[PDB]
Amino acid sequence: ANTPVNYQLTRTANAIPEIFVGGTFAEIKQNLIEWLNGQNEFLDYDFEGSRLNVLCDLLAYNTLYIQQFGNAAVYESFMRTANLRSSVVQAAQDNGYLPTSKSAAQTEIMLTCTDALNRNYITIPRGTRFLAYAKDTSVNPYNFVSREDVIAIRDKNNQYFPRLKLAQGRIVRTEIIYDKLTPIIIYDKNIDRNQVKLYVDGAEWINWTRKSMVHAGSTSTIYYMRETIDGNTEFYFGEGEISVNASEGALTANYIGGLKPTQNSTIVIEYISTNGADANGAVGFSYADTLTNITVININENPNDDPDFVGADGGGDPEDIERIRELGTIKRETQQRCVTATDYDTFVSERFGSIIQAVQTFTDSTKPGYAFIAAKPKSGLYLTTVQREDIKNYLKDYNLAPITPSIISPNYLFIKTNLKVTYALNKLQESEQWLEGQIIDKIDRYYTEDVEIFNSSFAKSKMLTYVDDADHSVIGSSATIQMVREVQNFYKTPEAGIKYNNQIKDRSMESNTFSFNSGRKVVNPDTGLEEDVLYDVRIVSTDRDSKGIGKVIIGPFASGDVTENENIQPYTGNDFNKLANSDGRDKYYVIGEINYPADVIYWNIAKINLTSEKFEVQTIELYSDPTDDVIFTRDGSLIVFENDLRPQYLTIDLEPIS
Amino acid sequence: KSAAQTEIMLTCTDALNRNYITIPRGTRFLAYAKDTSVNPYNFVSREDVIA
Repeated sequence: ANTPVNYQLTRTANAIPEIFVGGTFAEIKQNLIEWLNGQNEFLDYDFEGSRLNVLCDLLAYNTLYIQQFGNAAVYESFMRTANLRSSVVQAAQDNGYLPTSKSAAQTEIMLTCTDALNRNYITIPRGTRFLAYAKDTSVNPYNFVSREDVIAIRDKNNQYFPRLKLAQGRIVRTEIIYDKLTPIIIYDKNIDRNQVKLYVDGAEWINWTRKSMVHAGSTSTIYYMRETIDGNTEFYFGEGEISVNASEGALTANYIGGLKPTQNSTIVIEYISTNGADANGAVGFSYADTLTNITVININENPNDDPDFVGADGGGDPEDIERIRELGTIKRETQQRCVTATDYDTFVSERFGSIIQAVQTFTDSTKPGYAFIAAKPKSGLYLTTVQREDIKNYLKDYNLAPITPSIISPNYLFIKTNLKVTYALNKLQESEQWLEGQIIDKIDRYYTEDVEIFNSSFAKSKMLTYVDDADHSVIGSSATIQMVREVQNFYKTPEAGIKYNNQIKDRSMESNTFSFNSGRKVVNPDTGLEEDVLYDVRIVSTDRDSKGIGKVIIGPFASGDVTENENIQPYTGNDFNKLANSDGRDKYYVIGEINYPADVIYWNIAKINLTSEKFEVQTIELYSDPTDDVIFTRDGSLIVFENDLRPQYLTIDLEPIS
Repeated sequence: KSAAQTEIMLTCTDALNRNYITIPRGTRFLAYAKDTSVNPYNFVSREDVIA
């Protein structure tokens, strides 16, 4: 049982050559005090004689003074032992992967605008800026600028919408005369290397490195980045044989490194510094820069709706040492082109790393040719379809040819909770309400501290610890969870059904109430025709049955709603839970069945023959209460904290106490 | 000399309609001495109180 051993594994989890380890001074002396002892020159001198002792005592002080220099450098010297972050990037940058500066809040708009000139084609030139208030705050909009040129066909009726996508900040372009001996610094903070583009005289060069990088451009066009230890970015390009080497495709051969400069190739670069990570979820937009003859009659948010979405994107801290540290090793491991699934993990982690807290690369053995991806928008659970499309194509750049990237947000276990938390009034002068605003931070803290990381077993209580930890003037804290999944088809279970991975109490399997259109007719004075009647139902589990099974009981039905079949009967069992309706309609059918041990849950509404369309809503939320304390996750099913988008899943009651 | 001391209850509507306002320690009130309104005698909230 557990782990038997033969002298197994190696050297803890990770190398500590540990001659380097800083020890306690006294011990350091204690070691060294021995050192001077046994020294052939004198075996006589007693060190515990306080006279020599303090003298030797001093040697250690310097020796300790000097050691942490010698030791820390090693931690520094070796990535993943590097304690300095600007260290970490260096080896990472060296490994062929860099962390980036905060990455502009980005979005798309379509806007319908009439040109006053009625020309066939207007362009939106790159660099028109728009304003967006951050969510719920109009005090200031966040400026953001047209990413690139875009033109639009004038539709007939003369009004036509262009569409374009938007990153946040201001276009900031600077020309520089290049010179042989000189650094090329941008001292700009809020810079992000991903929105950095430049022009040598004329044509654009790309840092090969995550811009294009496979095109006929022959690599003569190129340059690099680097991070000044200061925190500002300096430019770099390869000098001399800037292409691979020698003669290559040219018949004349000789040597070209470019950028002599003398004055040649005056370098003009163009970039956006940004306020980002603060701008996420900026919904209200403005058209903040006018053009000749173009007038936006409407700017309408979010083409191709998710439908659940927020304003902009992006931003970023930028920096985290933990996600960055090991990571580049995989990029150090992998080549540029992404090959391995985790190579697709780490590669995706490069670009939209600030978009994605966690990305799950996997194959679905069913569909080959598709790279199946489960990622965290980290602002939310759902990358807007353009993002999905966006990184996809960009990702798709690095990939095996027949392979296709396929990104889907996996299903998400939802933890539906009412919280009961007590505090002493007197104990806190601070505004009660804001306390709730406090805890509501510290709740996701645990998540971000834990749950999204591994998507392992989830501890309710352990979560409640930190929210307990919040005010310390909180007297007590309580909560109750309802494990919640969302369903895409009310009508038919997914083939495999649905499983909780987690034991639930019998009969504690619930669902959402929802109306149902019933063909029967309603008329009321002044109402007139009134279509027909519709009432609501919900999905009900019957009791546990022997062999841990249950049959899915449909919501209550009025008489004549469902054509009665000799096969299908009103379940009309004693047990099954029932909502209380004004109808008193007692017709209940089995639409399907479950078993509690397997946690697997199936039904089909084809069973009851009831028409899909006589239901109004396509998706229903799923309610259940796991009998077990902690929540287990397996695959693609992860508990997560999104309160803002889905507050009804998170509720907190506040108990004032004197 | 030991400050003239009293208690008040006062009914006050919060414009904000928050559940609990405090009266922070140190809000000052005026009281005319008996029969003389020429000057009130300032006096101050002794301590915080919430309602």
